[PDB]
This record gives sequence, structure tokens and C-alpha cells, in this order.
Amino acid sequence: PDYCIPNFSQTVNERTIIDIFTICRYRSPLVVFCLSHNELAKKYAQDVSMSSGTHVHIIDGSVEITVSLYRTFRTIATQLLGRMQIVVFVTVDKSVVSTQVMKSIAWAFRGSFVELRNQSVDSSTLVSKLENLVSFAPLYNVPKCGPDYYGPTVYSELLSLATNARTHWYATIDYSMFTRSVLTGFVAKYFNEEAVPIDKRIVSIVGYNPPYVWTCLRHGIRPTYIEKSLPNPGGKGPFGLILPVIHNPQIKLLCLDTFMLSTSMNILYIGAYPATHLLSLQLNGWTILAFDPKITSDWTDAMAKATGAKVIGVSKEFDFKSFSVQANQLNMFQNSKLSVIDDTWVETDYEKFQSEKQAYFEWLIDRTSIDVRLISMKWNRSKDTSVSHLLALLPQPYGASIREMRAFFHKKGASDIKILAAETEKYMDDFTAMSVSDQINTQKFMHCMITTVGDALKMDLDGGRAVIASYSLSNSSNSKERVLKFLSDANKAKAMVVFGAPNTHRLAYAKKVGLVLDSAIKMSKDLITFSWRDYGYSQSELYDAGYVEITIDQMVAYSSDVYNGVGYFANSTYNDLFSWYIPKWYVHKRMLMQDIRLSPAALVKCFTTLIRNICYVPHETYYRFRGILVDKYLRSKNVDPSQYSIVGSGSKTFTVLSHFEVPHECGPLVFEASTDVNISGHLLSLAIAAHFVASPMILWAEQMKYMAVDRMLPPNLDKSLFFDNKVTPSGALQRWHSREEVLLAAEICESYAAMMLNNKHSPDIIGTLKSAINLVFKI
Amino acid sequence: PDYCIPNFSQTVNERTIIDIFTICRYRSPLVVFCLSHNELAKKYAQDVSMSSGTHVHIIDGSVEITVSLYRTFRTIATQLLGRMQIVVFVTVDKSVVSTQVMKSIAWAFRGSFVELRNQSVDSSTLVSKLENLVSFAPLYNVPKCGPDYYGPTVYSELLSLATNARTHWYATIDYSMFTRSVLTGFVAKYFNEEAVPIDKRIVSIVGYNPPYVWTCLRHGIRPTYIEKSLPNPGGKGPFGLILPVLLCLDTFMLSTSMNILPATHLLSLQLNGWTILAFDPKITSDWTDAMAKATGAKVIGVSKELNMFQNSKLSVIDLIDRTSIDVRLISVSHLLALLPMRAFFHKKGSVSDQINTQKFMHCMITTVGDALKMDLDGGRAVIASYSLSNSSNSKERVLKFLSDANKAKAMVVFGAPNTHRLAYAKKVGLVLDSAIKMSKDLITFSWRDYGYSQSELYDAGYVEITIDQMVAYSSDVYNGVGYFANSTYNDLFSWYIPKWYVHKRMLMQDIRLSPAALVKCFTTLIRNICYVPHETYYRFRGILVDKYLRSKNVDPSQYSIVGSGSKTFTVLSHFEVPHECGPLVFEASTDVNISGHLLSLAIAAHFVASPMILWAEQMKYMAVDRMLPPNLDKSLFFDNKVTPSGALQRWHSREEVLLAAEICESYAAMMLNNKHSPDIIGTLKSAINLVFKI
Ligand SMILES: C[S@@+](CC[C@H](N)C(=O)[O-])C[C@H]1O[C@@H](n2cnc3c(N)ncnc32)[C@H](O)[C@@H]1O
Ligand SMILES: C[S@@+](CC[C@H](N)C(=O)[O-])C[C@H]1O[C@@H](n2cnc3c(N)ncnc32)[C@H](O)[C@@H]1O
Ligand SMILES: C[S@@+](CC[C@H](N)C(=O)[O-])C[C@H]1O[C@@H](n2cnc3c(N)ncnc32)[C@H](O)[C@@H]1O
Repeated sequence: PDYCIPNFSQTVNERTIIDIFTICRYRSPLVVFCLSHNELAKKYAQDVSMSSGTHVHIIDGSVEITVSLYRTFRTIATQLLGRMQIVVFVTVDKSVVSTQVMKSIAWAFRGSFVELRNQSVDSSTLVSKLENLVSFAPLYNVPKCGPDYYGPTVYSELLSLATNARTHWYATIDYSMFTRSVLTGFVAKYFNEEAVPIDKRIVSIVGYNPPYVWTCLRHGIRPTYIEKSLPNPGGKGPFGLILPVIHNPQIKLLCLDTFMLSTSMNILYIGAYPATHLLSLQLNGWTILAFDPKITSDWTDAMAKATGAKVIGVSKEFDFKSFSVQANQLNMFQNSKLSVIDDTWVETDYEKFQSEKQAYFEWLIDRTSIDVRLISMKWNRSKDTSVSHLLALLPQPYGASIREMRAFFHKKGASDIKILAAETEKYMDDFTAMSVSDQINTQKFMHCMITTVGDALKMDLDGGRAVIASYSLSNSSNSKERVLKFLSDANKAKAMVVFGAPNTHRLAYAKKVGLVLDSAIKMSKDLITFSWRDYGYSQSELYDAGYVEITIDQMVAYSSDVYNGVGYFANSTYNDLFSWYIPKWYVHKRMLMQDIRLSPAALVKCFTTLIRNICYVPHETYYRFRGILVDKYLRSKNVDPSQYSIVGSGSKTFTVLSHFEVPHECGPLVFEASTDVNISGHLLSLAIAAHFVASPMILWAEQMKYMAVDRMLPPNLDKSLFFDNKVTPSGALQRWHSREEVLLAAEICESYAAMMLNNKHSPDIIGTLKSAINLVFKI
Repeated sequence: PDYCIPNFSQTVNERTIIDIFTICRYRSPLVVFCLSHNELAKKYAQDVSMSSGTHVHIIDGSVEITVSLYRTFRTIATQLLGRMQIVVFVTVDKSVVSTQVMKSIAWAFRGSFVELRNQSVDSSTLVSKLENLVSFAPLYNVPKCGPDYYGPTVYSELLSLATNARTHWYATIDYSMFTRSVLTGFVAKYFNEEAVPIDKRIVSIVGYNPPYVWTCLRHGIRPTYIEKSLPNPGGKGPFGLILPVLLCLDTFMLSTSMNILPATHLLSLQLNGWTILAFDPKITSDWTDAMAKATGAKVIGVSKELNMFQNSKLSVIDLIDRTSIDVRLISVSHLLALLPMRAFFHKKGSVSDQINTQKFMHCMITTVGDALKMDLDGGRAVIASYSLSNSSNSKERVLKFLSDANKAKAMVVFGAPNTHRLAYAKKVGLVLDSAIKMSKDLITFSWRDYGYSQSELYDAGYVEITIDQMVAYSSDVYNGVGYFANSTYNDLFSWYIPKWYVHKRMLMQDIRLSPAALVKCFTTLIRNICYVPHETYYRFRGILVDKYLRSKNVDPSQYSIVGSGSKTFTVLSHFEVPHECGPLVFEASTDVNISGHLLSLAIAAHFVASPMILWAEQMKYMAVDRMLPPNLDKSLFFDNKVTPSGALQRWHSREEVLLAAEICESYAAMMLNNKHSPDIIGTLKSAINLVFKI
């Protein structure tokens, strides 16, 4: 035993398990890099491989694209826990594999994606991104699963002695920001797929969570928050927002502008030039009337092209003394909602300028042909003044010791109020004397204006409503019985409530083996204390409530063609303790056909391969072990050994000699004489994967149940998205497995995990997965 | 607590050091597989990579052979601690790269070697060995660093339901048998290179150790044992070996005379210089041919039912004191031994415990005495494998004996526990006090040995060489076994050869003596774990040199830190740094590029035996260009630049080497989060300073 291979006994103990958790932080090694020059690709493949040992592939068209993708990514699926970078160069034309398809493939394997085909061989951008492969390996400065990144990590700093060749690295914070981005992108994908009208692209965020304003505007979605908590800001005015108690480029401007854009689809942007930060936003459905004397027709046409909003650029000064909804082209907004962003400034007579603007806005806010929702104005007043319709006067959260505030006019604002320039000087002087992280938190004063107070469990779920209930509904103030009822009702209403919660049994597994010390995180039954209390949730109870787990990887791959969020660089053990869930109705409507975006390809081989390498398990021996596990299961069911013959190969688990049946919750497992049984091996490795990271067992199981028979490919999907599965001559995705082959795998799953993890598995993880698989396959 | 990358502070603790020890058991993932059929190779490369993630290369000849080998094995060098199998297919013919060159490269990278290049596309041997690749991956059933294996592991039992698809696995026992076999093969290479006459190919095994008889006869060498403790076995006879309390006997008999009076077992031995007179009636003309060419012996088959030997000595295998023939041994008057039956005539005359009776046969080829006082004349070959390190021999006397063996140009091969490697393994908690205890250099294996260090033995005229280096160096005469797994226990020991032979035959570094398979794989592994980019690594190198020059009060305005792969720094104006080896001279307007492999070999020295001092001797020799040895295949030098003049191009200046040695303690503390061993670094540094003495 000690002196036998395969050896799980000496190789897998609690220290090995901890080491697998550790390796899981490095589980995203892939870069996919597309370019049109094969000799360049061959040079840098040689250079990175020879210096760093990066594993390199070139898809160059010597082999048909479907076959090339299949062999390349079957190989790569087994290596994703090897802690070595992997690069796939794609040098075929976009008409051979589109940008969107290759991006889908890259993100489904958790990779960075670089599209530079049809860049000239002279492109400094192409040469630079290639040299960066050799410079940074085994790291790379293009984020995994998204083009952009706005965290503190600065890759250029790793190449320079100025910071001693080191940069910041906040793995947990960056992956959480990535997670919010993806959840938003998934809602954007849902809106596209369900043909939601542009003016209904609104999501409710359960619990205040500031980054969702930016992520929503990055995808053309308007956020709104629901908070149980009464805000009580402690200022004056009807809402207490007049002086309340106290790393994107141009984040200062993004902070206010994405907030204001959240308040109306029609915007009057006074003094808008150049608003470069807007160009990264998706503003389909918005109308922006921009006034600035520096407006050119080219700025107008670039803003409209970048954002997709209908932009009217007025190259004149806006007239603050013409009190007419027919002046300043305001008539375009009659019978509609309007919000106004005033960023105007002048060196000559700045104080008088504002008194003019103030009087104009006090007039404008109260019009009746336009529903003016919110006006924001630079506020830097020397002389005292009395203000009308003032709802808020707030500091800038990214203002950082600066004179100027931001005044907010509203129809529900303070009718009149005396704003003493001695207190606005004091208030700003205190505010100048605070930390960056304190003052940034004052953005909650802005965001309460787009916050509804109420109990999200009581919200109206009508109309296919989109809701992101990230961590919030799992807080122990919401009882599990009420949340499961809510979610069940949400699925029945065919709403889109996206739900996240700590994963009970994975959190418990991580405690039990000594990863988390039982200090930084602690639990008792399903109640969990983080360092606040949430309830953990598991897949069986949620599947009963009509919810199916999907991983974050699957969500961003599925949404790849609308995604406009951030990527990430490292995985994070903390984030991996959570699971995310979507309603069953949407899975069955749109996700039963498993193209690579919804595949668990990047999970089903990498853990098994790592364990076989550690434990000296030969390829064919693995399949022998599987047949032996089946043998012991059938024996334990008093099946007569005479009726079957174990084969134990990749293509045949066993052969049925004579007819027999095994009693099973879902109805007996029927084995007909003289048939070959090939059990569903991916169920077994997904059960191992579920010990360490979110593992999409039930999404795969629903897909697997659907693939009891052949299914025609969907007509509006590039067929290369199906490269990883057999497609019949007729164009049907070929069937996968019978119910017996899947439920048999579920029946031996406990003994498999015990074998592969030296009885140091979690029987609780297995049982909740087994139970939910039986639910998928119920009579 | 740090939120920065690179990160050693949260990533490298004592448990990380333990895991690296564990990964070193998997450090031989390579298989080198030669065949003539490229579409064949492409098919099985796809099969094994797609199913098990094996990394596959195909050297097919679309790129010139020297370049292909260089690119392939520079890549592989970085990957040897990845715990994933690596397969290199070679499909060019033997006139592009020979069997012997490819075998030498394979074993220099701790690989399995398969040569099937002239088999046809559906040869069943070829097709089977290719499917074995898919079936067994990540393992493979052809041993590493040797064609044969005779341990308890049986690979077919992995594919059998009846045995529960498991087999025996005795890593330390198998690596010890591999080690004995390689030491023997190295003595065989040494006899070859020294043109030692065939009648003089005799090795003294210090300490009784049974497998050496078979390994010696596998290489045409006769063994003799030297033992200090050998008390009476309790028999009647002047040797006391009568009644004391197949391949085996013949190899023992063959040890006792170059003239000897089916025998299918004898076919695998090497018996050049032996003359066999064979008695049986079954003898056919072909069998004598087969025996002669297989074993290289002069054999005559009588085909029936004796003064070739009037000049010589003779032994006979089933009267004695003739004056014409000196009958050495025959297998009652003049009887020497009767053992478990079988009789032995001499002028001067439970199943596990039955095998240990071979101790009674080997007594007759055993000389009693203290090996520390033996005669060292003649370039005598001696294998002091795990014997002279025993604490009964004192360190002063052993180091004296080794010192004098080197002066005398003897070939005494010495092995000993590595003090500071062992101490490190215990300090981080790998080796438990239960198993091995240590007080200074005295070690208790739970017998007691003294540990030795590399500086000690270099002071005594000895140079460490690794097992991997010995078997690769000896690849063209090797006839021993390979291994399947590495073993922590075996890695705790270091092996040393005398300085005189190193300087005479080992200063020219072809791949067989390269540290290629150690200089990148630890570094690459640590960079992966600790998030160290490729360029950043050379930035860190620049920082360490800068901190060092400042600690020596070098004026920083006299140099510019570059921190790249090709320039560590540039000298702006002349300066000099005092050093025990003579000042380090830095001239204006030149570029300095320190020898980074010193730093990586010091890291490797924490975990496994080190080729550091052999590398340093070669590095010293390579201060200038050196013409290639005329009778070596050119491709063996693929890993180093060769001049148009036909010379191996010079490597580094003494400044570049000693600067590396000077920053070596700071490099190891950086890469191991201060969890390194200052003593390992210290013994390597003082040794390197001795290699480069004034
Ligand atoms: C965004 S995190 C806040 C974490 C931190 N411990 C705190 O309270 O500020 C969870 C938020 O969601 C809110 N939340 C939880 N359940 C809710 C529900 N059923 N309806 C509305 N808000 C809810 C909580 O009040 C909390 O503010
Ligand atoms: C603070 S900068 C605006 C920057 C812009 N908000 C952005 O995000 O990049 C001041 C701008 O106000 C404009 N401005 C000043 N008076 C104006 C007026 N009466 N009408 C329109 N624009 C005015 C100037 O042309 C100038 O472009
Ligand atoms: C550490 S033991 C290992 C051999 C064997 N495995 C055993 O258990 O004894 C080394 C052997 O070599 C012998 N030996 C040690 N030093 C010797 C010397 N200087 N001359 C001859 N024999 C020596 C010892 O008597 C001992 O039997």
C-alpha cells in the first residue's frame, strides 16, 4: 500500500488538499492571441517557451478549424492546474474563426483574449503585445475574461526599478470587482436574448453596492438599489442630503456622470467637452444634448460612435438667461424625463456665473412640459445665497481636497434654504482633512437618490424583472425559508433574480482541512460568520426552489458577445467559497444546448489529471478503477456477478450479460442483456471540482438529460461553438449518455471521491450533488 | 502581510519547501522516442497530449538538427519539475542524429530512451510501444537512464482488473540499485577512457554489497570486496566455509578467472577478455556463434562429453594443484566450501534468508582489511559506496585517504551523506527526528555515519558529480538498469570523484556533463509559485548586485544597473572590488553579465545533489575559447555556442562568476523567503573560491 502505485494513501492527506486549494488560485493560465502573421507567431512561441517553459500552440490552418480547436483545447483542459502559462496563437482569418467565437472559447477556458488579426506586421501595438508575452511570462498584462482592468496592479511597474520591480496585488478585491462586472454582463446578455425593450433595461441591485453604477452603465443598463436600511444622512432638507454628516481614468467624472446617466435616458450635458470618459460606456437608448463652445462635429460623431447614444452637439454657449423650453433646443425633451449635468466653468466672473445658473436651474427644475428629474451643478460659492428646490449639496467622493461641491436640484427638494458660505467652507475644510477611503464612501449620498427603501423579498417580480441579489439575500436576517420561498416564486414568475450565497459544504470542507483557520471565517450548521453573518446555501435546496448553479466563468463566456466589463489576473480562494444561481426556467429555455460557453470543459479534466500525476495513476488504470468501483457498487446491491462483465476501458465500463435492474429513487436502473454501459465520467470529476471551486454539476446534468437524444444545432449560432462535441452528418449534436449511465455515475460518486481523495473528501458535498442529480432525473 | 507581486513572503514558507522536496520525486518526466514514421508520431503525440496533457515535441527535420535540439531542450529544461510527462519524438534518421547521441541527450535530461527508428510502420514492437505511451501516461514502462529493470514493479499489472490495477513500487530500493549500477558503469567508462588493459579491469567494492557482482559482470569488470568486519561463519576448513550457519553462481565464478571451463542467462553479460570452454553435447555451431557475439567472449563449444590454459589461470563450472595450470576455483581433499548443493575446491582448502547465503560465496572474492590503508598505485578503481562515511572511519583519516588517492591518480569513487542538505531537510521538517538524527556532522539513521560537505572534499581534491551526470557520461558503455521514480532518501547523499580525472577528461562540457536539467527547473517553478515575471527576475538580479556593490563601498556613479538577461550592469568608469581570489576588475565601457546558473544551482543544492563544483571547474576552463575534442560527435555540444573556428565559445569572466558567488546568499534568501540554508550556500561559496584561487 505504502509501496504500491497508484498511491493515494501516502500522497493525499490534509496537506495535499490544502495544496490543491492553493493551486486553484493559479487555475487561469491561458492566453489566446490572434494575429495574421505566422512567422511572428512562430518567433514569439519559441521565445516564450524556451525562456519560461510556457506551453504554446499555433492554430494556423494546416488542420481544419473544428479539428484544430478540438485537439488543442482537449489537451489544454487537462493542464489548467499545472501552474505553467499556456498560449494559443490563432493565425487563421476571421472568416475561418470569428473574433466573437475565439473570444467565447478563450473565456470559457478562463484565458486572456487578444485580437490583432489584420494588424500590419509594422504595428507597434502588435509587436508590443508579443514582446509582453516574453517579458511577463508566466504572467501576462492582458486580463483574463475581459479586455479591461482598473485595479491597482500596474504591470509596467514589474519591468522597472522605480518600484523595485514590484506592483500592487489585491487578488480578492479584484476578483470581487470582476464578479460584479460579470453579473452585470450576464443581465445584459439576458436583456439581449429576451429582446427586452431598450427603455426597460433596468436592474435592481439588492443592498447598496457602489461599483454596480459603473458596471451597469458600461453595459447600457440603469441600476437601482433596494435597501432594507433607512439611510438617515443627518443633513437638512426633506431628505437630509444638504451637507450630510461626515482606479479608472477620470474616475471623478465617471462617478458623477454614470450616476446622472442612471437617472434619465435623456441628458442635457452643459459644458460637456471633451468627456473622454464617456466613450467607454454603452449608451444605446440615451439621448445627450451637449452644449460646449469647444464642440466640433468630429467630437459629436466620435461620442455617438463610441457610446451608441444619439448625441446632438451644440458648439455654442448655453444661454442661462433665456427662460424658455423652446430655447437651447430643450423642446426635443417635452413629454419626457430629463436630467441635467452642468460642468460649466469660466475664469471671468465665476461667482456671478453660478448665481445665473442657479436661477436658471431653479426655473428649469419646475417645468411642466418636461419632467426634469435631477440637475447637478458645480458649487463653489463665495457670497452666501438662498437656494430653491435644493435636494442635496454634496462633496465629491473623488474630489480629494478640492474647493468645489455638487448641488442637486429636485422637484421634491427644499423649497427655500439659506446656504451659508461659512459652513460650506467649513464642511469642505473638514472634508479636505479626511482619508481617501472615507470620502469615497460619501458616494452613498449620491446613490441613495437611486435607492428604494423596502424588503426585497416583497418586491414585485412581474415582467421578467432583472434583479442582482449579490451576497445580500444570504444575510442571516433573511431566514432561509423566506429566501427559498422568494426564489421559488421568482422562478415561477419567470423573473431573472440572480442569487449568490456562500456554499455551505465547500466552506465547511475548507474549514475541516485547515485552509481557513476557524477564526477568520467560522460556521455553525449553515450559519456563517465572516470577518457579518450569512446563511450558507446548497444546490439541492436551491434546485428544489427552482434555481441552478452557474459559474462566473460560464456567465462571462455566455455573455462574451455583449460583455464590456473588467477581467482579472488571479483567482481568489475567498471568492471561490461562494456559488451563484439562476432560475431553472431560463436554463431550460436557453441553456440546454451546451456550446463551449456553457460547458464545464475547463473543470472536468484538470483536477483529475493533477491527481493522477500526484498519485501515479496511469491513463488506462483510471478507467480500470472506474470498472472496479462499479463492480463494488453492484455487489453492494446484491446484483449477481454472473449477470455482467467489468471491462474498465474509456469506451466501455461494463457489458450486461443478462437482464437485471437496480432499485433507485428515480425508478429502477434497467440493464438489458448484451448492451455496453459507458458511465458519465464527467459527473465524477465535477464532484471532485466541487470540493475546491464552484462546480456546475446541475447545469451539466440538465444538459446531459437533454442530450439523451440527438438535438439539432440552433440556427443562429456559429457551429464552431460546438467544436468540443460530436456533431452528426445531419447537423445534430449527437446524444451523450443514457439515464442509467448518468445515474450509475451518481451512485458510485461517493466511492470515487473517497478513492481519489484518500477518504479525505466531503460526503456532504457528494450527497447534496447526488440528491440534486436525482431531482433532475425525477420521474 | 503583503499585497504585492512578486511575492515570496506569503508563498514560500516551510510547507512550500516541503512541497518542493515532494516535487523532486517527480523530477524525471521525460521520454525520448525515436521512430521513422512521422504521421505515426503525430497520431500518438495527439493521443497522449489530448488524453493526459503530456507535452509532446516532434524533431522531424523540418528544422536543422542542432537548432531543433537546442530549442526543444532549452524549453524542456524549464519544465522538469512540472509534474507532467514530456515526450520528444525524433523522426530524423540515424545519420542526422545517431542512436548514441540521442541516448546521451535523453539520459542527460533524466529521460527514458526508446530507439525504434528502422522498424516498419506496422511493426508490432513499434505499435505496442506507442500505445504503451497512451496507456501508461503520465507513467511509462521503459525505465529512465537505462534500458533494463529488474525490480518488483510490473507495469502490465496496472492494466489488470484481477490485481485491482496496482503494482509494487519500491522507489528507494530501486534508486539504490540504479545507483550501484551507474557507479559500476562509470568505472567501466573510466577503464575505457584510460585504455586500461582488459586483464586489469578490476574494481574494489569497499563494504560487502551483493548486487555489485552482477553489475560488474554486466560491464566486463571483475569485482572484489574489501571488508573490515568479517568474523568466522562457523565451518570446518581453513576458511571455515564448509557447512556454515542460476545467474548468481556463474557471475561469481566468472569473477574468479578470465579463463572459464543452454546458459541463456549469460547472454546479457559483457565478457570481453573471457575465454569459455563449454562442455555440453547439445552444443550446436550456432549456439557457440550466438554466445561469442552476444557476450564478446572467446568461446569454443566442444559439442561432446584442455590445455588452452597452460599459460594462464583457470576456473571451472560444472585435479586442482597442477604445476602447468593455476586452477583458481572449481564448483574429500583440498576442499574450501560447500554451500546451498555445490562444492568448491581450492589449493588452500525461509526464502529471504536463503538468498542472504550468497554472503558465503562472496567471502571467496573478499579481502579483509582497512580500506583507508589499501594500496592506491596503478590508477586503481574503488567504489566506496556508503562505507568510508561510517563513523568508525574518522573524517580526518578519510579526507587524508581521499587526498592521497587523488594525488596518486587513483579512481576512488566516494559517497557520503550531505551534511547541510540533510540538516536542511530536518530543519524544515521533512525528515523527522524519529527517522534520522544529527549532531554536528554525526548522523544516526534509525548505524551512524559522518556527513561530508563539498568544501571539505574539494579541500581533499574531490569533485561532486551527480548520478545523472555519471550515467550520461557513461552512456555509450552503460549496461545497467534504469529507474522509474526519484527518492528523497537517495538524494540526501552526494557522490564525489577525484579532481585529477575531472581536470584531465571533464573540463570540456558537452551535454552529458551539463547541469542543463537542474539549472532552470527549480527557478521556473519558484517564479510560477511566487509570480515572478521573466524580465522581473533579471531586474531582481540587478538589485542584488547593486546592493552588493554598495556594501563594498563601490561608488554607484561608476556603474549603471541594467538588470536584463544580457547585461546585469554596465561599467561607466574603472573600479575594483577586493576579493579573496584577487581583486575583481571592472573596466570602463564594458558590460557585465553574471553567471546566473551559479545562483540557480545553489537553490537546487538545497534539495538534490549538485553539479556545482564540476560546473565551476568547467566555467573556469571556459574563460577562453576551447577547440572541441576531435573524437566527439558535434551534436553533443548543441547546448552551447560553437565558434566558426570549431571551438566551444568562452562563457564568463572570473568577475562574472565570482560576483554571482558574492550575491549568492542574498539570492537564496530572496527566492526562499529567508527559509534557505546559509550553510549550504557557505560550503558552495568557499568551494567556488577554492576553484578560482590565486
Ligand atoms: C451590500 S452588503 C453590506 C455589508 C455590510 N455588512 C453592511 O451592512 O453594510 C448587504 C446589503 O444588502 C442588504 N440587504 C440584505 N437583505 C436585504 C433585503 N431582503 N432587502 C433589502 N436589502 C437587503 C443589507 O441591508 C446590506 O446593506
Ligand atoms: C470643467 S470643463 C468641462 C469638462 C467636461 N465636463 C468633461 O467631462 O470632460 C469646462 C467647460 O465648460 C464650458 N463652458 C463654459 N461656459 C459655458 C456655457 N455658458 N455654455 C456651454 N459651455 C460652457 C467650456 O467650454 C469648457 O469646455
Ligand atoms: C554502513 S555499512 C553498509 C553495508 C551493509 N548494507 C550493512 O548493513 O552493513 C558499510 C560496510 O563497509 C564496511 N567498511 C566500512 N569502512 C571500511 C573500511 N575502511 N575498510 C573495509 N570495510 C569498511 C563496514 O564494515 C560495513 O560492513
